[PDB]
Amino acid sequence: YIPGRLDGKVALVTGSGRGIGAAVAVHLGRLGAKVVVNYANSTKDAEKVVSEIKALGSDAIAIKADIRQVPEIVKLFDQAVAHFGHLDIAVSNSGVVSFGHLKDVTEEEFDRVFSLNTRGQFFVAREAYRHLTEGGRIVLTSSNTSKDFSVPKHSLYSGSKGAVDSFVRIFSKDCGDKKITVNAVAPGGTVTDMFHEVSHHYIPNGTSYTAEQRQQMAAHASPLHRNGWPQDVANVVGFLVSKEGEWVNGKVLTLDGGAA
Amino acid sequence: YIPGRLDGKVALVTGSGRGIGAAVAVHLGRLGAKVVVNYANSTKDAEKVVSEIKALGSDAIAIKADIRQVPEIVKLFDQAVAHFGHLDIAVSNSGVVSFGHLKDVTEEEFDRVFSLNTRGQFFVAREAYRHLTEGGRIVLTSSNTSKDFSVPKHSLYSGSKGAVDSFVRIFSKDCGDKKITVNAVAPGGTVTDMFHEVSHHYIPNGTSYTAEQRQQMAAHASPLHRNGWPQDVANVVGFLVSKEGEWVNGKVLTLDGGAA
Ligand SMILES: NC(=O)c1ccc[n+]([C@@H]2O[C@H](COP(=O)([O-])OP(=O)(O)OC[C@H]3O[C@@H](n4cnc5c(N)ncnc54)[C@H](OP(=O)(O)O)[C@@H]3O)[C@@H](O)[C@H]2O)c1
Ligand SMILES: NC(=O)c1ccc[n+]([C@@H]2O[C@H](COP(=O)([O-])OP(=O)(O)OC[C@H]3O[C@@H](n4cnc5c(N)ncnc54)[C@H](OP(=O)(O)O)[C@@H]3O)[C@@H](O)[C@H]2O)c1
Ligand SMILES: COc1ccc(-c2coc3cc(O)cc(O)c3c2=O)cc1
Repeated sequence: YIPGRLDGKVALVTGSGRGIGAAVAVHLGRLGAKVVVNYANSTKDAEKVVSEIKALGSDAIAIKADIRQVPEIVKLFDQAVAHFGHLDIAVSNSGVVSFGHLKDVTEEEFDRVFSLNTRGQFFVAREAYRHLTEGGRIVLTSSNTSKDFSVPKHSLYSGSKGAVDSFVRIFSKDCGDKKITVNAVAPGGTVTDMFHEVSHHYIPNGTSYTAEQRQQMAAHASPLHRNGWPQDVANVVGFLVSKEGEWVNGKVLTLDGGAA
Repeated sequence: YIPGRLDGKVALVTGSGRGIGAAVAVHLGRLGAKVVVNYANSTKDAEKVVSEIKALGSDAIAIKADIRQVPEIVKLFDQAVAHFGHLDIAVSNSGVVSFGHLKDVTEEEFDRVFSLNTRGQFFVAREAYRHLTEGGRIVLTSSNTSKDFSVPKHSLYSGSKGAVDSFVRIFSKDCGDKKITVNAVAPGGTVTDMFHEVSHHYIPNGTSYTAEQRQQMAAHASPLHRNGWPQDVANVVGFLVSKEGEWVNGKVLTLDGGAA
């Protein structure tokens, strides 16, 4: 055994075809875990991630499942265990972002966002608890905008992740009976496809800057003067899911390089 | 004009036929507001509340609306404005509680709880913003279990109110363009019908104590050694919705008499 490694473990990451999830998946593989790479649409990207994990000497499988559909979450987990024999680690990463003034937010947009970000994560947790081996690990994904950062026209998304913060604290109580720790990571601005979607909203007068300028401005929000990257969130998930992270339990870690 | 009074104002309180909502509705009336008393099932109780408000010298109307149905929330607000001419204050109070180990929580139970506690409150807020006169007030209801108090088998409910905490902080940013302040009250154990239903969950071995005993035990959770009552939440809402509460905005006030 080595410090922080996952040799012999099997992990699952929702939405790990791209963005943060892809970096988490590859990293769990680098740490020695076998990985189930879940996607909803990005087949080609999911297979690239699988390949990278095989190339670095571990094993992986890509499995399609729409995390909005609870029956597909059940199946995703059954297929994980059926393929690899057992499951130790579940990272719930899938999410979508949204912007709109309260006055213009519709039923459909609420549902679109909450069905995945909150409901879906909740039942990923539930299936994780049911399928995980004792001593396992569950990590959900929140956001710095849930508590630490207040952005106009961001009420729906901020709320969707605020529920996750509460979930994980209480999940830890229930999941303790199988000695499974439960946490969430709350990234700030992390450079991915979602980053471009939201960067002009997160920055003061964002519409009147270029995408390159916005990224630089978001970099200066951290006192380390750099952007957050998927590897940064990966690094932290990897510690949380390791033996050594056990005493971090029921907590939400904000990962914004000190922006808050 | 007296400091802290609501003379000339019109307030609406969801689920004010009984429990905390009823105490809020009567108290807003006592402060001089005309009150729209919303209910979903408690017709008889809603009319008692209306009567109390008339008897203390103000005016009120009972309006049925299922806060789970966004179209009924729209209609509730239209009927409010149609009856009284305008609307200044909206208190979102309706909610249901739930208990269950993560592993056993179903889709239907998630939906039952979130549709009212989170989704419904969201769209009450939305319709409140659209209908409210400038300088108005919105107050949602969270819970001490959202952040401050951690109870096993309470993940669903705690999350449902954790989203509300986030909502109100961002709602304040959007609602500022009509100078509407937005807050939430997060009660702890407050003696109502919901209290008695579920007090045995909040206490180790609760099933083997009397309802009386359970209430006394909840009393001792506060260092004031008494239970929280509906009037206590009413007292605070009444301050928040007044002129003098304006500078409290985007905040969640935990009302547990110092238990936390
Ligand atoms: N990026 C940021 O700056 C940032 C900041 C705060 C929080 N977050 C949170 O971090 C998480 C990852 O974000 P990201 O930056 O990786 O976003 P991204 O670049 O948009 O990628 C989002 C991921 O979600 C997956 N997904 C979308 N709908 C899905 C569904 N129905 N079922 C299963 N998976 C689905 C996508 O895969 P498909 O292509 O297969 O749909 C994709 O892998 C999200 O939960 C987000 O809320 C991100
Ligand atoms: N008591 C506590 O210790 C406590 C603690 C934390 C938070 N809270 C929160 O405080 C609020 C009220 O608590 P409570 O103790 O008064 O509960 P309660 O005694 O059960 O009262 C609930 C109220 O909500 C209404 N309601 C239920 N379903 C509804 C629907 N579909 N549409 C509209 N209204 C509906 C009920 O009206 P009908 O009878 O007409 O349905 C009733 O007036 C809730 O938001 C709750 O989460 C209470
Ligand atoms: C002696 O310790 C305790 C601690 C907590 C309670 C308690 C009991 O019932 C409740 C019912 C509610 O609806 C909401 C609550 O918030 C509580 C409590 O907080 C009762 C006794």
